[PDB]
Formats: sequence, structure tokens, C-alpha cells
Amino acid sequence: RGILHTQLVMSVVGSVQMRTNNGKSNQRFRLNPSNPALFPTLAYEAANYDMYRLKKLTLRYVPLVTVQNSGRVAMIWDPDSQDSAPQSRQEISAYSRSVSTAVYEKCSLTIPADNQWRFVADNTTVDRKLVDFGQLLFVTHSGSDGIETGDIFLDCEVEFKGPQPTASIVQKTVIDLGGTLTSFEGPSYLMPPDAFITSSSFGLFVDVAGTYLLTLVVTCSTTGSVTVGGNSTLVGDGRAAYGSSNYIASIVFTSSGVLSTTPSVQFSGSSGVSRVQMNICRCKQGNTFIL
Amino acid sequence: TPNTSVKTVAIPFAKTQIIKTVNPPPILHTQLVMSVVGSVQMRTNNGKSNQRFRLNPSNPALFPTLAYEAANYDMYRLKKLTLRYVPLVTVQNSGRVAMIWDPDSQDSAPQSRQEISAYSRSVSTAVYEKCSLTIPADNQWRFVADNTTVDRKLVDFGQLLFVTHSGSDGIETGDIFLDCEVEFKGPQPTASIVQKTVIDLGGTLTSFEGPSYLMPPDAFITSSSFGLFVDVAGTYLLTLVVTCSTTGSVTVGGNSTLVGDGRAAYGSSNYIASIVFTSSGVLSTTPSVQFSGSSGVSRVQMNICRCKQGNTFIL
Amino acid sequence: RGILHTQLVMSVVGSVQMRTNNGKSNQRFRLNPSNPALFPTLAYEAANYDMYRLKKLTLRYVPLVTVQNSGRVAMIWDPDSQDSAPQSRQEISAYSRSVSTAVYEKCSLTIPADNQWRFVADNTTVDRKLVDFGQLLFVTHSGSDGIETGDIFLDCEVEFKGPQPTASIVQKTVIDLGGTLTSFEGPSYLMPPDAFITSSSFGLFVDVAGTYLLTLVVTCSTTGSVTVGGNSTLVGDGRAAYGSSNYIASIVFTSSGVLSTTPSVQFSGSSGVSRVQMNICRCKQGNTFIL
Amino acid sequence: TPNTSVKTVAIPFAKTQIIKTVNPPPILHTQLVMSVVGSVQMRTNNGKSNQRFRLNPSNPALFPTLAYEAANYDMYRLKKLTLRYVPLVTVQNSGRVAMIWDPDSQDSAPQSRQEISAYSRSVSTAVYEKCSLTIPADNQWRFVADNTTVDRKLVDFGQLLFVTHSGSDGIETGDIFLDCEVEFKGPQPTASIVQKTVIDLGGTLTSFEGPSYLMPPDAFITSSSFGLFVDVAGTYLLTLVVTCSTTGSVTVGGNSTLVGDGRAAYGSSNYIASIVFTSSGVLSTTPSVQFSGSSGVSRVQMNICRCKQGNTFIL
Amino acid sequence: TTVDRKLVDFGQLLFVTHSGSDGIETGDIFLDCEVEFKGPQPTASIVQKTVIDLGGTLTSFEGPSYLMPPDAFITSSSFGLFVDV
Ligand SMILES: [Ca+2]
Ligand SMILES: [Ca+2]
Ligand SMILES: [Ca+2]
Ligand SMILES: [Ca+2]
Repeated sequence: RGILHTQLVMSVVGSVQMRTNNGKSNQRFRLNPSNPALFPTLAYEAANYDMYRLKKLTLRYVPLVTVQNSGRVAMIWDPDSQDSAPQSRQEISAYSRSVSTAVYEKCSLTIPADNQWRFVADNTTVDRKLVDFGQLLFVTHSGSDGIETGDIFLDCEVEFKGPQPTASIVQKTVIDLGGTLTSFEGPSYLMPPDAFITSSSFGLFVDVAGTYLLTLVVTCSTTGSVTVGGNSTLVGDGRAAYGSSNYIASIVFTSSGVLSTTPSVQFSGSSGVSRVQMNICRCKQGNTFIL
Repeated sequence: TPNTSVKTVAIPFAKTQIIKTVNPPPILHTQLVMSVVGSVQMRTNNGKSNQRFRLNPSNPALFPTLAYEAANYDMYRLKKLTLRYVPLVTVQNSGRVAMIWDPDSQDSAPQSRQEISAYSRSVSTAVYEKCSLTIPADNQWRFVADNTTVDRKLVDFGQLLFVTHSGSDGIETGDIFLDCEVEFKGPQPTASIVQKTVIDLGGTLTSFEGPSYLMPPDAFITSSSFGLFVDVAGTYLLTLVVTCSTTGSVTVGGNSTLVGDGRAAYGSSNYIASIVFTSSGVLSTTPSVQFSGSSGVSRVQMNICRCKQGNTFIL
Repeated sequence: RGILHTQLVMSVVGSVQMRTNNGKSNQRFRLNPSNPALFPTLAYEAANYDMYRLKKLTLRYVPLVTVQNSGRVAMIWDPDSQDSAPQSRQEISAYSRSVSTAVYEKCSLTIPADNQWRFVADNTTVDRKLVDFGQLLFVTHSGSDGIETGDIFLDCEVEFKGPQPTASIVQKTVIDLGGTLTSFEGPSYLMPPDAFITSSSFGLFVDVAGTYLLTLVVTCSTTGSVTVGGNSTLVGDGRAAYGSSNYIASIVFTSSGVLSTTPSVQFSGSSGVSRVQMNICRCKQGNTFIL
Repeated sequence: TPNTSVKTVAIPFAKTQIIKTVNPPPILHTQLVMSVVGSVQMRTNNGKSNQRFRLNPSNPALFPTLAYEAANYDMYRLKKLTLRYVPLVTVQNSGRVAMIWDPDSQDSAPQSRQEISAYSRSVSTAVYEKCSLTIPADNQWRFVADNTTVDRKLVDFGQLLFVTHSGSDGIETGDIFLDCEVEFKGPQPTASIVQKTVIDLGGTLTSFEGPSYLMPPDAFITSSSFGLFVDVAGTYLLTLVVTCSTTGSVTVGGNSTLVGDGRAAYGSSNYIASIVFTSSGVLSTTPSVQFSGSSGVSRVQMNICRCKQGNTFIL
Repeated sequence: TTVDRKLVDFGQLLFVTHSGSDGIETGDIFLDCEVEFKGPQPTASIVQKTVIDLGGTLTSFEGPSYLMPPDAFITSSSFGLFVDV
């Protein structure tokens, strides 16, 4: 028999109007084990292999808030991985596997598994449709806007066929003025609508809920302070440096996955930001820098 | 069969539990462990050390009564293990309490929201609603921790971690109970139930002679001051022996109060006191026993005994 | 068959930190019928006899507060009557008969009785251990500090062997400067840590929850007013007098047994208090003094 | 069998009860008695007299309908007696309501917390939670109270006391219901259902001719004023006959309102009025019927009849 | 510690020798028990507290019975204990 793995997926933040996978597109919750959002602990095993096959899948929304904040969390599975995110509130019952209850009460949803071996995404494939097992979509619509409602767990029995040299679990992203985040050599901790640069400032929203390690490489002309807040606190040893036209810093912070209308990591005060290069690693608290 | 099943849930109001003892024979044994103090940001074992709850019968936090019977034996098992968080609050206060068991006894604690859910064996419901966690047992015999070993991983059975976040700040939310059937194999004469802990400048606590009342992230020394954060909740008996150059005063902080006849004395380079205090184990950001006002503190040596309110000295 | 007697024992006041029998030592709840705390109505029958034997014993914590104040009331029986009060929170499960639930919910605890005749305490015995049936200990530890949580009832079937001329149910206590309450010729309405005198003032805390009658005899040099508040209200006819160096007053008040950080009966404004002599009787409301 | 039994209690939210009548025959009989007004300090029968609820069928407080049928008989029993406090409030308001039955009918009331619990037969739960008290019956036949006796201890079956404290101040907390199977032995012609009460200066009410609408701690006279605290909650018909020297006015206070055509007159040393008021029985610290402004009041004589809103005089 | 420890203990052992064979390891005494215990405490404080005044003897507090009152002597200038356990 296999081994179950309970894994944290989201911290569900409620909404008033209508909202999909909360701040993000219909790209986040792909059913591949090469996805840090749905698989925070199996992505390290998924870097060693190229074929997977799912056996048991349950979603387990567990509430956290007091029973005073009305809401409706829905959990939806697609067989596609390229269908668009749902548009209305009432385009929810038209899916195949769906559980939609109130915010304050726990749920469950079982997903029937196939028997086909599928590729583990270390790419840059064009068709995600034939690779993934499907999407997971999470919808909130009543109210109780800025409140951590609950959190969604996920249980798996994943087996892997033929191995591989390890896919490098360190991102590498580049921003230009007017550009977006563009990943390089994987994985997908950051999605492209997660950052912004100006002529003087810089910011990153991080919602995967881990403890990470940055290496800022920012091309500016003056120095700038680096503040960490909103979703994440410093494991406070953030040592930066200046020199030539580069700006180099290294940060250890612990995000919490919750949305906020403040960037998690923010760089301000400088002038003429042109490029920002990143590396994120998912480290632990012992990887700080002694003053 | 209509493909959508509407199920109704009636969330009533405050759920509580009522606990009676019988007790009968000359063995399940429920005990309190903590009172869960909710916090806003993120917190482990609620301000206590990163190593505190630790499955030996020679551990004062989990077994304040069995630790005396554990001194007369060497081997132990643990048969039945349940953790039975009981709420004390209505459905009005938000928050989350999680109960975690490690198979290690030397890991650290989260230090994230990521690590709370999938540890291996964890129950993470809300504050106002009851939990129940069971731990599967083994059949191995392990040493009772005497004459303290270093790698206490092959000795203990594991940790308990008790993580809360996103409260409901510092309120009596609930309390955690613990059940055991402990059996003991071949006996000792006894074990010395008096700690001996030593601090140097820049160092931490290093315990000798056992048991584990104080743990190394509980004390701090400076060139002129000294402090202990006793978080075990008993009534104790100290003997401060502090290598100073001047005299000083000893006050009793927030976690504890005197039985107010603490007699101390100065003399040679040593400074010797003897205090009887009663601690509560709740957090407070004051040292529970504080010695300040002196100069050139280098060593502090301790003896702690768990004595009642008649072992105080008399003016 | 016998006759049951439901009797009020405490008004349980919650606590934040850790607290035994709330303001008092491990002397209060001795299992003798010569104890006004555990036996407010059988102490009048216990003054006539010298041997007792208990038959049925139940404790019946009945709550009073709304279910918003978290707490933990514990009720503990000892077979000793000279063991010390428990030290920690977690030295509760190590007793023999114990029920510990939340503040807002009722409990029950039955105590198995013996068959030995034991002496009724009209003394000044050294060993209470062989006389009493045991202790009762009451512990509160979460929070909800200054709140009347509930009250503990107690049921008995007590039979008495050979009679006696009546033990005088009027206390007599003396305080000196720097001294404490020292009782004389019984009973035990007041315990020694229940009073304080200064060079100018005087106070008594009364937590047995009855209606009483004082005779203050205070040796001062000037007069002083007598205020009653905190736990008890005047049945308001308090007539005092002055004269020579004595100060004599007579008060009828009704305590409620609840703790408060104000003395129940307080005497202030005078100068050179040296001795205070008392007599307490447990009277009724008709024993006042007409103006 | 593990010596510690964890039992879970789910305290839901507001519990209520729903009461319907059927009624069928040409006999259990539920009635309201009070609406429990919680108080902060300590209070008996909620501001009413120390003697009010009193087990005769000739008592308007407990039997506003049977008192007319009780006039046609002499003996009575009481077979079934339940008291069934129904809450009207959520689990948010603290407090305590106790329900007490005495075998005496002439004792006083507490006047402490000591006397509430162990009276003989008492239920003392919280405000938000339901109670139920049953009273065991006898087989004796007792006189219906006519042509008022003095020692009404051998006549009545007992008292009801209804003590609240530590509220939740003056809020509609709950209400108290009362069930009876009353049977009557040999009949009278009738009984005169009109009180006659007389007050002198310094004295109290002394009732004649029955029944017990007003009770002696309900009225006060001065040299110049007069007041009644009617706490029975009906619609009545007064005839004030006050021995004065001057005229005066009559107002209707807080417990009651006019049917506003109260016609009075002066004349000789008497002063004669005739009022129709409708009282509610709730406390208020104003006299419900007040006569003030006169001089040298010596006697006040009364007649009260329980008349409906058509027995008012006309301007 | 109670005072009248007669209703508490089960008795004494006395172990009298005479007319020796002076201070020689002669023999040794063994003791057998089946002890059973009824209802439990938290613990008992296993640390003595004994106090001597001038002219007085040992008066023990807080238990157990390591030292007993004919074991110590004080003077104006000296002090001694005969620990025999
Ligand atoms: Ca590959
Ligand atoms: Ca580990
Ligand atoms: Ca006697
Ligand atoms: Ca009576």
C-alpha cells in the first residue's frame, strides 16, 4: 500500500464580489506533482522523476474563523487544465465534481483517479492539457472580505515511474520596466502577475506559504532599503550590500499564503530600476546571516 | 441520486465537556498539560521552549505525578496516547489550535503555516470546537532519562507541539488533556530529583544530575544581572550560588510569587540565596526569578526541588 | 433512611494564573461537621455531638455565568487532611477522586464513605489527619478573573453518636499590631489570613456567605467610622459608641462569599489601634438595632 | 475503565419552549405567574411582597381564574405541582434564577446567598437555561381562605419564592409557569370578592372581607400624601375614602394607567374617589395609585373589584 | 509530620546485642515485606528541614525522617551531626 500525504494548498480568503483562485489566474492549481502550490512536499520528490500516476485524491477544506462571517467556499475539479476560470457565481453547478458550502463548516470532495502514466512538467510544454490531470478551482462569494476563512488540505497517494537527474528547485525571474515576471529553469513559486517595478521602487507578492531565500540582483543607480511585511516577517538578519550599478541583497522570510494589499517583499527609495533578477529556494530558519 | 445532496448542519453555540474522576484496585490517567492561550501572529508551545513537551515519564511537564514513580524504574513503554483538547469558549472567537506529534524528539517547531497541517499525525481544528488526536504505540522498551544523555532521540518517544495562530489573543481559550497507560520494567534504587544547572557568560544552561525542570532556552546572564523563566507550574525551592563581586537583590517576577521569606546572604566571592516561589507556567515578559544589581556575574549554579509551602525559611 | 442536606460551599471565582481554595489556605475545607464552610447548617447540629459518620457525599458544581468566560473548575478530594495544597496546574490528575471541567458546565463527584466513627473537632487537636475524613480542594485556571463563575453544592447523610453540651457557636478573635487573627473557643468562621490592622485602620474579609453579628472592641485613642462594603451590605442599623480607650460597635451585615479586593468590614479614621476583639454569631435580619 | 472519562457537551445557543393549548369534557392547568426580571444585587419575588405567592386557590397571583370558582367551595387539595421556568434569552446574558417552595407560608425570604440553595426543595440553574421543579403533594383537606384568618400557616400549602441575583439587570429574562390539579369539597354560597383595607397613621394595611389583592407591605400614608403599589396585574375598580381636611388630586403611576375618566368629589371630612386602572405587575419606583396634595390624612378605606374597561364613569 | 506517630506506624524493631564479641562484623539483618498502597498523592517533598536552637534538639519539618532528634548537638561555638542512614 501507498503512503498518504496531507498537504496545505491555500489559506482561503473570503471575498465580497466574486473571486477565483484568489489573486491568481487559472494556471496555479495544475494537477502535476511539479507544482509547489498543490504539492509543497512532493515537489521535492517530483524533481527526481518523469512519470507519475495518482491513486487517491481528497480535498479537505477545514475552517478557521468563528461562525459569524457568512461565505461560500467552493472546490471544483476540471478534467481539463486549459479551460478558463469560471466567470459568474452561477457557473459553478455546471462542473462535474464540486462541493460548495458555507465558510464556517468543513467539507470533503473525492476525485476519481485514472490509471494512465503522465509526464511530470519540467518545461515549457505548450499543451498542459495532455500532461496535467486537471485543474482545481476555488471560489468565494458572499462577503467577509479581508478575513482568513479557512485552509484547504489535500491528500495523495502518488507513485512515480522512471527516474531523472534532479530538476533544479530554484526559480530565476527577470523583470524589465513595463515587463512582467518571466520564469527561467523552473519551478513555479512565483506567477507572472506577482510583481511590479517603477522607476524607483519594487515589490513581490508571495502566496505559497513557505520560508524562502531571495537573492535580489537589482540594477539601480542609488541604494535602497528593503522592507518585509504584509504577509511575511523577516527572520531578521537581512544583509544587503552595494557596490557598482548592481544592488545585491539576501533575505530570509516566512510567508503565510494569505492575500494582502501590501507587497510581501518591497524595495524602495532608490532611483532608475531597470532589471530585477531573483532566485528563490524554500530554505529553513537556520539559513540566515549573522550580523 | 439527483447528483446534489443537500445536508444541513446546525452549529449550536458553545460546546463544552465535563470531566469526572472515579477513581476506583491499589491504568488510564488523564492530566492537564496546558491552558491554550491564543495568539494573533504565530506561536508554538505557547511561549515555552522548543523542546518542552517530550515523551518520557521523567518529564515534569507531561507527568508531574508519575515522575516520582518513574525514578524507581529504568524501562518504560507507552500503550495508549490520546490528546483531547477541550474548548472553554463560545462560537464567537476565531482562531486555530493544532496538536502535533513528532517521532523525533529533537526537531524544531514551525515557524510557518506550511508545517502545521501535514506533519505526520496532526489535528488542526478551530478554537471553539473540540479535537481528539490519537498516537499509535510501539512495543519497544526505552530508557527512562536518568544521568542525562545527549542524543535524547533514542530515549524519548516524541514531542508534542501545540501550535496556535490567528486569534483571539491572550485569552483562556481551551485546555489540553493527555492519557497514558505507562508500564515500567526493572527497578532502580531511585533517581536524584534535584537539578544542577550551570551558566557561563555567553553560554546557556547545561543541566546535570536530572530531571528537566529548566531547559537551556530559559535563562540569561549578563555582566550584572540574571533571570530565569520557570515554565513548569509548581512550587519550587532554589539555591542560587552566583559568583559575583558585589551583593544584589532577588525579585520574583510575573510567572510566580514568593512565599515571602526568601533569606539570602553575601560573604566571599559567592552569593548564596534560597527562594521558595510558586509558578503558574503562563507567559509573562518578565523573568520569573530575577537577580540584578550586582557586578561581574560569571557562574550561576542551581538546585531545584519542588517543595511545598512549608519548606520556607523563617525571619 | 437518612435525610439529605444540600449545602452551599463556595461561590467559585475564576482566576487567570492558578489558584487553590480561592483566597485561603489548605485548612478551610476539612471534612468535619464542625466546619461552617462545608456545613453551614449542620454545624448547629454538630455542636451537640462528639462522633459522626458520613454516609453519602456528592459535589455538585452548578454554573451561573454565561458561556463566554472560559475556565476550568476542578473539585478534588484527599484522604489526608494535612497534605499541602496542590502546587501546579498539572498536579491535579495525580489525585484519586477528581472532576475538572469548564466553568460553564455542571459536574458531579461522588465520594465513597467509610464506616468509622470519628471525632467532631471542638479543639485544638494537633493531628487533624486522624480526625477529619479529608480535604476538598477547588482549583480554577484559565482566565475570567473577577467573575462569579458558579457555586458548589454538597449533599450529605450524617449520623451522630453520643451527645455533648453545646459547643459555643460564637467566635472570639484577637489581633495585635504585627499579629494575625487567633481564634478562641471556636468555630472557624474566620481564618487567620483574613484581617489586617495598621496604626490607624482595620479590615476583615468574610467569605463564608452568611448574615452575621459583630461586636467590635477596638482599643484606640480617637473615634472612627465603620464602613461595610465589597462583599457585604449593611442591614443598615449599625450603632456604635465611644467612651474610654475602648471603641465598641455592633454590626449586622450579610456577606456573599465572593472574593473582592476591598475588606468586607472596614474601620478607618482613628489613631493608635492596638487590639481588636471580635465576636461573630451568624444571626438573622431581625437582630438589628433600631435608631 | 481507563479511569478518566472524557464526555463532550455541545452547548448550542438559545433554547426556548413552545406552549400550545388544546384544550379538549365540560385537570391540569398551566398559567403564567411572572416574567422574571433579573437584577444585579439580590432580589426575592421581584420587588413584590415577602408573602405574595402563597398556595391557596383564593390567591389572585397564582390563580386569577380559579379564584372565582374557589369562592364557591370550602376545602381544597393540590394534586400535581410543577414549576416550569422557560427562558427567553440566548447564551449571552449571565445570571441565576432559583425557584423555592416552603412548607411554611409565613417565613421571610433570603436575604442571603446562603439560603437560596438548600431550602428543602429548590432548583437554581442559570438564566438562559430551563428549569423544572416538582412539589410533592399531600392528602389533607385545607380551608379556602375566606373571612381572613390570622395564622395562615395551617390554611395555605406553602410559598413560592423565585430568587434572582447577579444579572443581567432589568430585562425580560424568562417567565414562570405553574401547573395544578385542584379539587374542591363541600360548597359555599359564595365569597365576597371585594377587599376592604384600612390604614391609620403609622400603621399598615389591615385587610377585611377578603381576597388578597393588596398585602400589608404595599401602601404608605403620610400627613399629606398616599400611595399604593398594586402588583397583581389586572384591571381594577377603586373607591378611595380618605379622611382629610382639604381636597387633593389622584394620579396613576408607573405600574398602571387610567381608563381616563376617574371621577372624584369632595364634601365633608371624607374624600371619595372611584378609579379604574390597569396594572402590569412590573416594578416601578413610583406608587401605582397616588393621592397627594391634601392635609391631615388619617384613614384610607378601600374597595377593589377587578372590573373590565366598561365599568368606568363618564364625563 | 504528625506528632503522635503511634497511630500511624506499625511498630518498632529493636535489635539488641550484648556480651560479645566486641566491634566485629558479626551478622546482618534482612527484612521482607509485601506492601500495598491505597489512594495516591501528587508527591511528598523528599527534603528534610530541621532546626536547632541553643539547648533544644532537632525539630523536623516537611519530612522524611533522615535525621532524628537525638542526632545533633550545638554549642556556643561548634556544631555536629551523627548521620546514621
Ligand atoms: Ca523530465
Ligand atoms: Ca524530524
Ligand atoms: Ca467534644
Ligand atoms: Ca419555616
